[PDB]
Amino acid sequence: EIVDSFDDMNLSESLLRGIYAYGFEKPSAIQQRAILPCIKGYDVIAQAQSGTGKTATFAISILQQIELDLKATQALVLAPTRELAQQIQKVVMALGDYMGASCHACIGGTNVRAEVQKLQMEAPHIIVGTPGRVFDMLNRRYLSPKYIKMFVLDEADEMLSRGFKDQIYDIFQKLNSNTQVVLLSATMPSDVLEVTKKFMRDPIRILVKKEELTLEGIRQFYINVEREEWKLDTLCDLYETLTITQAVIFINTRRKVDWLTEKMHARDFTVSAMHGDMDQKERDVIMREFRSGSSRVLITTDLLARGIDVQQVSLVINYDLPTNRENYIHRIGRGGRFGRKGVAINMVTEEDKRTLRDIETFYNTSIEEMPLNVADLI
RNA sequence: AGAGAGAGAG
Ligand SMILES: COc1ccc([C@@]23Oc4cc(OC)cc(OC)c4[C@]2(O)[C@H](O)[C@H](C(=O)N(C)C)[C@H]3c2ccccc2)cc1
Ligand SMILES: Nc1ncnc2c1ncn2[C@@H]1O[C@H](COP(=O)(O)OP(=O)(O)NP(=O)(O)O)[C@@H](O)[C@H]1O
Ligand SMILES: [Mg+2]
Repeated sequence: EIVDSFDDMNLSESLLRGIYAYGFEKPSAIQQRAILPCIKGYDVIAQAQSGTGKTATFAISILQQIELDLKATQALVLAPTRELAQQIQKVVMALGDYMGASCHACIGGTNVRAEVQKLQMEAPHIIVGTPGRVFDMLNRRYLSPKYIKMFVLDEADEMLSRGFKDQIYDIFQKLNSNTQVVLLSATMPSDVLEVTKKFMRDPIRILVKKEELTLEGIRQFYINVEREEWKLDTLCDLYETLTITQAVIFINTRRKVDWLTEKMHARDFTVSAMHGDMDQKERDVIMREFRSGSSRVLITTDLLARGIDVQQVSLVINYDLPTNRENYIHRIGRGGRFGRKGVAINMVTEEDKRTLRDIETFYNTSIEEMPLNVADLI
């Protein structure tokens, strides 16, 4: 079961070289548990707390299985958003730096002609993509399922949700029967675990009790606002705390992201906005500026709730409380990456603290009123 | 279911 060193995982020498060149020294808890079953070829359901290294868990496993002399697509990774798929593609490339493995990002919003040209020239070893564009390229037969032996759903419970399950099933239908299936997520509700019985062969389940999901290093607070109409002034009062670090402010609708961004611009606050109705070129610019520290404060929808890794984020503001319990863990998990200290602030009206209490009891976690000392916890 | 949030091309 447990293996506490990358040197003890029978990895290729050049793969191990890429891990160490990337900055990793010891495998995290989930890497100690899940990499070997995945490399062995078992179907695996791998759950672990936010920010504990689930990407490299499947990235290392995929890279170790690739036949580099076989110029065909051998592994397919799906993610719910374009920004996450792009982030994963970069991690795979960095860990495979000394291997000569090809990994291509297959996502909506990018130039179709250029991608078709590339795919027809050479079949990448690894595809990381979003379901729409991947299915499109399968349908056009510019991607071939012929040699795909590994199929990974990151954020798997979102990939099996109401809007994604049919998309995943249409892709799975084009895959060979013997394809290995690996699922990863911070959250794995029992209804999701049930449906995995339809397409996974007695998988290895590496699970986490929901009452043990919250990270000790992320202090959760609430701010009484009483009325929705005072949230704007409360956020502006927090601004100089938001900019100590980098902060993400979560909003439940695209429309309100635009509303809040303009209100804060009108008061001369420097903030960036992010949601799915922006052009992909706009989305890429905003994400790049945030990753580089050029912009410190991001107002966004749940587009960025899952998987996005920006080490410098240590503050998450739930301006709107999430209507999905599982989504709460993902949102606050944008801070406190890989053991770092983080803070989550929930802005709660009267009608809201009913929801906050349900969150508290779901995760067996206590969310106290925000202290005046909070700028020092950043 | 739907809404919300995402998720091909044109
Ligand atoms: C012929 O090749 C196709 C390729 C993709 C699609 C789609 O991909 C997207 C992606 C989207 O990002 C904005 C929007 C969208 O529609 C608004 C679509 C779709 O057209 C539509 O929603 C499809 C869907 O889920 N249906 C029918 C219940 C979806 C889909 C994705 C993956 C696998 C199957 C289907 C449709 C056809
Ligand atoms: N073994 C490791 N040693 C050091 N840093 C690591 C290691 N594994 C992962 N990390 C870093 O930890 C951060 C979080 O990794 P990531 O793969 O995004 O976690 P995650 O479990 O997928 N988070 P999430 O999807 O939001 O639940 C990244 O900055 C990684 O580079
Ligand atoms: Mg992740």
